[PDB]
Amino acid sequence: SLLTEVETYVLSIVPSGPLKAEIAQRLEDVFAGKNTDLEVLMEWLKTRPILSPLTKGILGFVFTLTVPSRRRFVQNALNGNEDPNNMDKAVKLYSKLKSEITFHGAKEIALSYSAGALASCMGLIYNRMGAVTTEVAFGLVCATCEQIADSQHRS
Amino acid sequence: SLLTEVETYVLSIVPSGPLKAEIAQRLEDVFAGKNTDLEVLMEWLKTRPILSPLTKGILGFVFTLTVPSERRRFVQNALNGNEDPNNMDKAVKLYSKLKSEITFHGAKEIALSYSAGALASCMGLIYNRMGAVTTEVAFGLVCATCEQIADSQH
Repeated sequence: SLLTEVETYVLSIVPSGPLKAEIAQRLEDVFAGKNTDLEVLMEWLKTRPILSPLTKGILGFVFTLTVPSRRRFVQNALNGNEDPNNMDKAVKLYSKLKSEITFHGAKEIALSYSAGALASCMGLIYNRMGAVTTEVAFGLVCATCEQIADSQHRS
Repeated sequence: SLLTEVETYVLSIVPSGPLKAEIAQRLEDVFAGKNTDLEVLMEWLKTRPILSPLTKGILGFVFTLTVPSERRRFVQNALNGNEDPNNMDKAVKLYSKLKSEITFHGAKEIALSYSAGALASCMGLIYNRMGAVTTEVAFGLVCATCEQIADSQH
């Protein structure tokens, strides 16, 4: 059910703790439409401990996307590197997602790319949020999160 | 000097005014460090008739590079425009190269080898990523752009 799928790919990369609680709550809040001030949330997010800049960006992005009403700290994190090759393949991924309509198609083709590219793709979409349907944008964030979580593992 | 080089290329893509003169007057004004608040200017630029949106956005870009008060949806909409794939591809590539340029004439000569839609696309990237390129190089870009746009007009 849409919310529950981004709610569990996003919540995934967030390190276990109390922060995990508040974020979930703000997630299902805005997903309902309860408390929709984006700058209220952005302010809270920017100040948060534990969360890497990237994680903050993915979260910013999602929030920006789920609200009905742009921050540098988000933008900087997704773009990071600005590695010419991640970028080149961000642009290639992006063009494919323009033709996409569903969360699942977007998600599937996104996982055929690198973590660097997906971060980059998001940094392109952040400033072009309308350029892709909402399901497809989420499918990007979820794919991004998923691979972040296919690295985080032991031995 | 660069500030007047930029000027002539900008006025190049604006029809005879004399809103044109209101514009030439405002570019000169900021370039001499006059009393200039970016918002008031952008607001005044947004509103303007006659000026096609792309023109507003090149202007806006140019002001952003030259006025203090430290984004604008209409400037961004003008430059990114369509948010079109084969233009972004060429613009991203141009973008990384512009990071490496240090001069005005270096940027200008590179950029003029790419197409105008890509050049507008790249100004979009740089407007979004404001400090990633140097002002001299950014100026080499807008002039590159204005030269392509204007030598298409005939």
